[PDB]
Amino acid sequence: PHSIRIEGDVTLGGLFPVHAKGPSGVPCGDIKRENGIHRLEAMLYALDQINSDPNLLPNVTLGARILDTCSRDTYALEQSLTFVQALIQKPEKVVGVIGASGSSVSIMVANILRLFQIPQISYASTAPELSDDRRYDFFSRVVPPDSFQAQAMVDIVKALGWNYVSTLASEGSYGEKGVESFTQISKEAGGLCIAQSVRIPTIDFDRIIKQLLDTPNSRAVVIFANDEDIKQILAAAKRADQVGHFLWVGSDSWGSKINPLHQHEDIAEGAITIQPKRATVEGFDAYFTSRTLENNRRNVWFAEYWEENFNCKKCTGQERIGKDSNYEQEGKVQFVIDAVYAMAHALHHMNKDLCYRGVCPEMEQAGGKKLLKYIRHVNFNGSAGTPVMFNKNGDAPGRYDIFQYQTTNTTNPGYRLIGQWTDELQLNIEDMQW
Amino acid sequence: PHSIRIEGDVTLGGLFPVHAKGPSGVPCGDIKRENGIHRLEAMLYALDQINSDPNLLPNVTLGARILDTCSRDTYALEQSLTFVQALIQKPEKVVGVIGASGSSVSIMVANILRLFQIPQISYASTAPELSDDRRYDFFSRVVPPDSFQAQAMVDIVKALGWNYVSTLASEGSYGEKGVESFTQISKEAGGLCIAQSVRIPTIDFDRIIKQLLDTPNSRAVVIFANDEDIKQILAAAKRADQVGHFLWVGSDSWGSKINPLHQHEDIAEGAITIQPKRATVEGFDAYFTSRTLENNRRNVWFAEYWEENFNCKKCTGQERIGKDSNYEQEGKVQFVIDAVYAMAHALHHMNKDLCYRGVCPEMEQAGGKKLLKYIRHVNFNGSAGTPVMFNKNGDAPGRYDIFQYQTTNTTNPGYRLIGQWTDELQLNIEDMQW
Repeated sequence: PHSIRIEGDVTLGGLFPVHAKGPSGVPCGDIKRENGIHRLEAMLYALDQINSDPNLLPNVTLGARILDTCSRDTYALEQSLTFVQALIQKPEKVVGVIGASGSSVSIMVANILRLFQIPQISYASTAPELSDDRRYDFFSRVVPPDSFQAQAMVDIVKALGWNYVSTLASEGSYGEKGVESFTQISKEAGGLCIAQSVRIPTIDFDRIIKQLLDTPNSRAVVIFANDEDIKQILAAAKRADQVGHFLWVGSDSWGSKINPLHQHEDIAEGAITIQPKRATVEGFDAYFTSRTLENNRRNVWFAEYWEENFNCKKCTGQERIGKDSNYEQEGKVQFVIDAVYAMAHALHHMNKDLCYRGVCPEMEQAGGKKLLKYIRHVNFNGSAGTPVMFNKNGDAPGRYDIFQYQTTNTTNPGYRLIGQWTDELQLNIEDMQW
Repeated sequence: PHSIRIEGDVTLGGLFPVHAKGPSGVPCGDIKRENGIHRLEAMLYALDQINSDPNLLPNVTLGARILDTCSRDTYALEQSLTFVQALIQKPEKVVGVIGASGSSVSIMVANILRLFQIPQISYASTAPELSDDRRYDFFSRVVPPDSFQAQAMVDIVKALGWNYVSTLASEGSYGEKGVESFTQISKEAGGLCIAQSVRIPTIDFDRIIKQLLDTPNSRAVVIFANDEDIKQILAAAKRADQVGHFLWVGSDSWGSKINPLHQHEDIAEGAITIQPKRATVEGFDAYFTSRTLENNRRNVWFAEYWEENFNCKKCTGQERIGKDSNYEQEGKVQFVIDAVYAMAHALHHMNKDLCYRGVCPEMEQAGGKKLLKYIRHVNFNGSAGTPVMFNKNGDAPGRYDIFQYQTTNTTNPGYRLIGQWTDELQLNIEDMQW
């Protein structure tokens, strides 16, 4: 068994990073809970609701064929061939694919499905590259791209009277190409000269702050760093005794997260962050925690996950998920589910239009060319009361929540909502405090 | 059974247009002998010789997995998935693919194999589009592209003092894009103004000559027409009483063929044609004719072919291929075989370099990235004593034989060798006669 297979009149493809990118030679690494098991389980949860929804796809049951990305393009590409296993001879009629976490993977997959006119909806890929609806015409993303985020950041930088900014992107996909967007959006706009562009892959981190203070005029540092990388730049900057000198503008990797802010409260004070308009799905919380080994067979990775989540093998007991006093939930679950809904709403819209009782031959063609024309024109309330739609390029419109960290008053300890970015920039300057 | 499968240590992919492009809805049409069965049988013949060759791949047997293109891109694309059937679980280790007749198909296939780093060698696709070694980096062609042919035609047009030419391309792939090359090669060069560009899909043909005589200054007509289309333009022009007015410059579709020249001897007189340096494989002629229904089981389409070649079902008798007094051989067989050799020579070169006794794990990786680097650096005598190689773009260098039809003397009735096009233009003007 190399996958999860739920049977249904129509089947939805799944690609999740269940396993981390293993070392050189070894294809799959350790299991990754929050990013692979959680997001995975979210789809299963989402499909459950759809299949139980009497108002949506009332006579057409949805199936699942979730597969392991293993955080590798080549791996997910060969893994995607099963979403085409029907085209050669119970046969699976894959109708669309819940696109992968990780753009470099997502592109690799958005290449076979493009050829088989299979439409795809990612939940995590934000690389501005994927917005080329010509190179990737069947791809669409339920998260917005980093370009929107960058324009938002340029908008905030522009509105505070900063024409000398600095960038600091974590070496990798998310970091580099996102900071590039900013660069280009800065070039195209007014030209808020970028002093330095530091690319970070704690001795080295102290050199980063040393290289940044090299341009002491560069007040503001635009950050596109991984979760710990922010924490390790801050600690480096506090060590550099640089409290309230730097003007942090953080990407969505930062957001309203207090974890990179522990002990780093003084230096981080007044940092600006853009978190996508997100909310936590209330129903799904009671679900994931419910899952035992005896009941949750569905998840063909759950015994593997169980041995890791609790660190065990002896492991006899199912009530164990109560042990999470060190480990909490996972964000971006709202998106996964929504992508699954974006598919289910499109299919249901395709049904009342072409069908008969249910799943007619007139639609059956596995022509996602018409379904793509439906996924794109899909505009409904999502799993958290946040609208779900796409532009002509297939990226979801970027609606954000600009936050700023404050410490002064006991009426202000934490992230304050400085403004929003629907597409026009909303930013309050009396509510701001550095 | 949907294919031919010969087992071997290493297996070579095959895609042939066994069946014509059926009507709207119906995927496969009738069988096509010369273009589907012949070319198909050539590969089988070619692989036989390689597998029997003690000097080439001496301990590594080559297998075959030939498949029906059915003259359709979508069809051949889904047909190509078997060349990847190994990547999910006797398993077949496909190493390369003998690329399809028909560029629009060839591109569609050069899209999955590109993704699976499977190298491919076409035998018939000449669309100048495929020379983009970036968009098609694993594709290579044992025939030259039409661009070479076009530059040759411009070279001949340039050397005869013609700055006013006309074009006439058959509506389709081969016709249009080839005539476009000429247009561009004319634009880039000296600018031999094109009067009209007639695209032909015998009342209509007489209108073609009517539209062509509209620019009576346009002495020369550059033709990229299908085999009968030339015959139907000539008959149209003779009816138009236009003997020795037009100056035909014919593409490789014309060549040294007397079939479009029956009764049309007077109008066609002096026409210039470019035939690729080709010769007929002596061994293979005695092979194809040998094939009976009882012996030749190998060919999973041969019973279907047999019922068509002789028009029968009653059909009891194997000695029947003697009935060919109306139907002869098939050209371009030299190319197919050569492509198969181009693969076998590359594999053998890859073996002595990486291997052990035979088919080592150190090469086994099905990484055609290194094999592509071998196919490209392959330079040997082909199946007809005509060198086989590739440029950095993967197209075989264009070596041609410029012919001209003559009728005057009984020492000259037929196509005379006016010159050659290795890359520098060779053209004799005393040997020419209109």
